[PDB]
Amino acid sequence: LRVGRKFRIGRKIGDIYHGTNLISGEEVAIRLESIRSRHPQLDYESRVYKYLSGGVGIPFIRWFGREGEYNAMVIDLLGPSLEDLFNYCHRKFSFKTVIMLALQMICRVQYIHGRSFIHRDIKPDNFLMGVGRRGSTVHVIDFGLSKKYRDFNTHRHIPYRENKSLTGTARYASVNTHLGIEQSRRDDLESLGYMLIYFCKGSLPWQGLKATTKKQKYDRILEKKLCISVETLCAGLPLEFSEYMNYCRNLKFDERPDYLYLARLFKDLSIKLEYHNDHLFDWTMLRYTKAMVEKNDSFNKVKLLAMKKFASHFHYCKNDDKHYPTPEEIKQQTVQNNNAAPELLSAIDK
Ligand SMILES: Nc1ncnc2c1ncn2[C@@H]1O[C@H](COP(=O)(O)OP(=O)(O)O)[C@@H](O)[C@H]1O
Repeated sequence: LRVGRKFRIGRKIGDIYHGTNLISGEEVAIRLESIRSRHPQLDYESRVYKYLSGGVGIPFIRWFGREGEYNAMVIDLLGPSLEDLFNYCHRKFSFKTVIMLALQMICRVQYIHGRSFIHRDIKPDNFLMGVGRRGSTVHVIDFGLSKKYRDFNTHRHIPYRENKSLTGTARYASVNTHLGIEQSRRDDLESLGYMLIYFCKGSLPWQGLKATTKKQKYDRILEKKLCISVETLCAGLPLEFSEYMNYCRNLKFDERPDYLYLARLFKDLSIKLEYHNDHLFDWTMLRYTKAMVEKNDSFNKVKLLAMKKFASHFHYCKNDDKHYPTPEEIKQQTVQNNNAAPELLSAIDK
């Protein structure tokens, strides 16, 4: 079970495994693919990782190639995905966490696009926090569906094309992806927009649909994405979220996104909400509070204490809201958070 010269395959995670550099003892991750795969992808994915190497929050690939009857890829060991953490937090994130996530993910996408690639599978499962002290950094994974959208030298954009079949995940797919249009930079950013809204509101209104065929499900999703107003979609969110969505839906096919303009939506908002970009995420504070306590109902209790102790960090979308709340309206929740409630309030101060 040796890979390259110095890496040993350990337990499954997991065709991805824990691994170990035998010289240094560093824990890594190791992805295997059979050379009898009908649809090889790992060599392509390795090569994209390698071309993207050096960008912030891009997993660093340590080794890749053929080993025995496997293609193998040795890469940084990362932590939980955003979908895992979303579940850990019972499927809603605070505005602060979504903002801090948005700021990092926009930079990740900007970096990838600046290397002439589009990801094409932007979704919560494909962003992981680092392990340990790197838990503060959002990383991007799974480049198997990525694609070069312009020439490396001339920056000549790939041609406008129609009739493409949907790839990959319908829930976060852009409207133009549903319509069969060649994906480009705008579509990565639109998907990231659906994620942000999903994180804030707890769901997207086209989840849980059923149909008689694959195509019919996709089209029922498309109709909701097309026919729902941005106001309904973004109900209860500060205006920045609908402006982000409106911006992505208006980008032309070959158009260079103004990434700084989009980052400024969230950075300017963070300042108005009095959030420091301190990488203190919802899970970080929930996990910490539970640690102190232990010295679904149980979670609700931990959460109540966390939101009391960290009253100015935990502001949530109210899904009954029909309007976009102002920052002052959102910050009223700090007062409510401190107004909640003996031996437990004592332990929390401690
Ligand atoms: N570099 C990495 N370090 C640690 N875990 C990873 C890494 N890359 C992917 N994972 C995790 O390994 C698990 C198995 O991944 P995989 O089965 O390929 O994803 P999926 O089940 O969505 O197809 C996932 O939970 C994913 O978050």
